[PDB]
Amino acid sequence: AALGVQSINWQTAFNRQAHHTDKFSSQELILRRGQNFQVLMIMNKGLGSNERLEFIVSTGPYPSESAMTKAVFPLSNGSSGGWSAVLQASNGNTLTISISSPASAPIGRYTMALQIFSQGGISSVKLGTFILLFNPWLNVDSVFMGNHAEREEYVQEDAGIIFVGSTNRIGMIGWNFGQFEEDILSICLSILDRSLNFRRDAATDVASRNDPKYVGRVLSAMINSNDDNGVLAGNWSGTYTGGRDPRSWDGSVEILKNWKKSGLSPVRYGQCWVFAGTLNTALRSLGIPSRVITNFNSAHDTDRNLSVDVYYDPMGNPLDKGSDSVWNFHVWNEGWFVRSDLGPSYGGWQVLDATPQERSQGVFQCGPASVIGVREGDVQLNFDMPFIFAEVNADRITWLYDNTTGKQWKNSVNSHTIGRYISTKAVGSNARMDVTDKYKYPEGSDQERQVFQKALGKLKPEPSIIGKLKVAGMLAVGKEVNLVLLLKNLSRDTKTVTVNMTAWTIIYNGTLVHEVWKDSATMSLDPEEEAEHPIKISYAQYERYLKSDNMIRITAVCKVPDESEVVVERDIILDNPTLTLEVLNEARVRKPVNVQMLFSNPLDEPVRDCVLMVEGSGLLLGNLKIDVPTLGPKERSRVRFDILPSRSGTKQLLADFSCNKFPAIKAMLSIDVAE
Ligand SMILES: [Br-]
Ligand SMILES: [Br-]
Ligand SMILES: [Br-]
Ligand SMILES: [Br-]
Ligand SMILES: [Ca+2]
Ligand SMILES: [Cl-]
Ligand SMILES: [Cl-]
Ligand SMILES: [Cl-]
Ligand SMILES: [Cl-]
Repeated sequence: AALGVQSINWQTAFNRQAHHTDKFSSQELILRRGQNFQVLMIMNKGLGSNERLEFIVSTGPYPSESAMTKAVFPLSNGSSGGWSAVLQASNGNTLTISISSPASAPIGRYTMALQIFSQGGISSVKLGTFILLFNPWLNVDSVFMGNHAEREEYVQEDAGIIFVGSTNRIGMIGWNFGQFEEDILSICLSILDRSLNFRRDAATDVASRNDPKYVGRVLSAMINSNDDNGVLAGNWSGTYTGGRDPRSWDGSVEILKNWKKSGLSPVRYGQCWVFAGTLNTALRSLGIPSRVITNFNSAHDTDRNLSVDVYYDPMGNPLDKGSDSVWNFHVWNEGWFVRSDLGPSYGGWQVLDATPQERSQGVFQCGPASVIGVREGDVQLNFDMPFIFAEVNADRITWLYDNTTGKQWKNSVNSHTIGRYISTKAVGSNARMDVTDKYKYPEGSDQERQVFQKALGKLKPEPSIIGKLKVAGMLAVGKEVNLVLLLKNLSRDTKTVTVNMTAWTIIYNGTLVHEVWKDSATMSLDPEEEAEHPIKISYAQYERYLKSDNMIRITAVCKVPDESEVVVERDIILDNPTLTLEVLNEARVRKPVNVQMLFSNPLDEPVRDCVLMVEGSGLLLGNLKIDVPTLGPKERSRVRFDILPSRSGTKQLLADFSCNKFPAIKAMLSIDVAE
């Protein structure tokens, strides 16, 4: 009869391997754009010079030829442009065919069909479906990344490291991107079919999915619950009843899965690193090289003038009016791709921030903004440049405010404090790569103030005493907080110095929680004399209002009879008692390896409602939740559990221990898995 497709061999393993998509847990045919893939078609007969096969690929709810969301191409003897099929061999009934997509094809789920011309007739038949992703390996693809190690880190790595803490002590927390985990790739592709853009106009949305810029920006909006459409609900209040403490999460895996499982209902709760971590997973899964960026002393300039204000009262109390405008640290992402809309000079790292902080075009989205651009004050380019620039270059201005007198007065200005130690995990290790030199020119330099002037212009057309708060003891939850305020007159005389001090528990962003300590004193020092006022806060005094942030704002407003007040400020971090993970034998694939979780309660009282949360791609399947018996005071807890490796190489086991007295204690262990 007429020619017909009897069966088809997609050579999934072969092609996924060549397309660098053989890591995804999915059994589907995952492919990358602008690159060939081979299929074997077993026909019911031989092919004739009179016949003809035409392939039909299409994506989205309105496959359109003129939108690239649909293409029809001839099985040829030579390759053409865009989509194409090439007959490489015809052994009797079976046909070896090479198909290729254009480097600019929309990414997403496609369907394949065949229209056979044979013996004066015509027939069609669906062949199958496949996923087409961005090709960071393809030189002509906007997301191209030439270096092997780099591309392996920013695309193939599913174990991450995010820097947190303060400009006083940079710490890190492990993060499970797990883009290769079950259902993850799929869910992330689902995100694009749930965006405001897609509801507004599905056809145009799908057609724009061939652009990393569009896909980037959309994701920065959909990773957050905001706009009544998104994944993670932010919360910086210190009260997380109804959801989960932002600091307890360990990956993007259970977050994205819960999203789906819950019927697309907001996952609770998240804070900036949670957004960046989850966004990174979505970016990397789709094929956009991405990395997590952490900026210390990050400013949120509510009004474009590259200047944020923070206030205090004469009593040393931090005021709310601007106490969260300068986060101890804020995290975001960077996508790697060219900017055809900006020029050759602005390609490279692009800023993407899914944290609902500033409204953009009426929506809670942010980016992509050229990092090279941000470094040049070319703030008029898209997107959200003014916001991100101030986020790293804004001037910090302190103010004293008297509630009674109503008066308000400027205390000191600082343009070096904001934007410090901008960090990101290093390629191949847990080292800290500092990329400050990428966002701005060295502070205290011509280029600094030049770019800053250029920016502000494009956007907006004698003390006597020295203060210094210092830690004096191992700061830790459960231990008393010992500090010492250092003062010293510099002038030649004996001054009388009044000091108003307070201590508040806060969230890392600056949200004021509650006062846990305060005190006043007066002291007169002789010329060049150095004083030491000890500050002591007991556990009982702060444990009540200390949040998972384990942070306390310490302030000291000092004043001399006829001078200006010297504001001495310092945020501290208390460490959690240690949580340990131990492998008990050599780790090998498909071979069970016993692990131990060890914890010791330092308190005088026991800790209750203990739960152990463990996970790690390649080591475990999903998350492992374990109820831990109440642990008495000064006692130790040993919990054993077996894990079964699935992939070899260096894997990351992450753990979380939570109990009423100690929310979110993290643990991390690199495990080498033998083949
Ligand atoms: Br909203
Ligand atoms: Br909030
Ligand atoms: Br500290
Ligand atoms: Br498992
Ligand atoms: Ca949103
Ligand atoms: Cl290649
Ligand atoms: Cl999947
Ligand atoms: Cl870099
Ligand atoms: Cl690690």
